[PDB]
Amino acid sequence: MTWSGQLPPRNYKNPIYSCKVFLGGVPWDITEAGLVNTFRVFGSLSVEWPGKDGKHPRCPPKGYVYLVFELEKSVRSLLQACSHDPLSPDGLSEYYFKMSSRRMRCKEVQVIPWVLADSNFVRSPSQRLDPSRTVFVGALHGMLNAEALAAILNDLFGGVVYAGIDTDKHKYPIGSGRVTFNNQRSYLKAVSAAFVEIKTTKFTKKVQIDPY
Repeated sequence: MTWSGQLPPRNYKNPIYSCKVFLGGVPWDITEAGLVNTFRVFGSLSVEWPGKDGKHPRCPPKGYVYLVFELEKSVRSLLQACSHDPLSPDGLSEYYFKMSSRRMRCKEVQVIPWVLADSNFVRSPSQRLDPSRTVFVGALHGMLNAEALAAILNDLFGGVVYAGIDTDKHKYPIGSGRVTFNNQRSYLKAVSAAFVEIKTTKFTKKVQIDPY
């Protein structure tokens, strides 16, 4: 099946944070521990980039880095002590900050952290995960947040109780999950549909499903 009926995938509730944050905008930063010594001013912080076991730590990506630290307080602190804009970018939400000091160049960096609204959603918080009544989800959008996951799963059958995407320790998969139901209508219809398409004007995606 296919439609254009999506719910705004850019108007989520931003409750709290639960996984790492993606960062980029530093095409000249020689050492990522510099960014750590400018951000750890607010608390416990750490950093990760591929290749810290290489020939020197001055070999981080051409302009990218990832951050991992205190799951909640430091996360909201950075985002709420720097610059933010809602939907004025005219396409998505974004955060920005600036750690330059006319030492050689000056440019701002752009942040997008992992929110609990990217990990799961419920149609009823007063319910639970039912005994072995859940099917696998994959090949979905590289975010497929709780607004898009709630839109596709209520449109297909309206019989839902819980849905989410699986995470591991700081691997930021956002691409493999499961969905739980309290009705049978969702089990044989999700398996018979196996794939549906989003055909909006400036946003198009698909989500796949497999039996349990």
